[PDB]
Amino acid sequence: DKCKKVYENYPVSKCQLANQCNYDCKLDKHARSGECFYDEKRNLQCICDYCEY
Repeated sequence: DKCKKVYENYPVSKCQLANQCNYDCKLDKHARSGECFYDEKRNLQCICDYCEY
């Protein structure tokens, strides 16, 4: 939680690529590893991680 931050304002099919997630997040949310997960909406939620993951 403290090291995790969900950005529902940035779920993109492009995120389907664990590569785009961290790269794009770094550019947008400055996330360290930008990790995306699948929610109930079957959408890719961009969860910025800080060190812990």
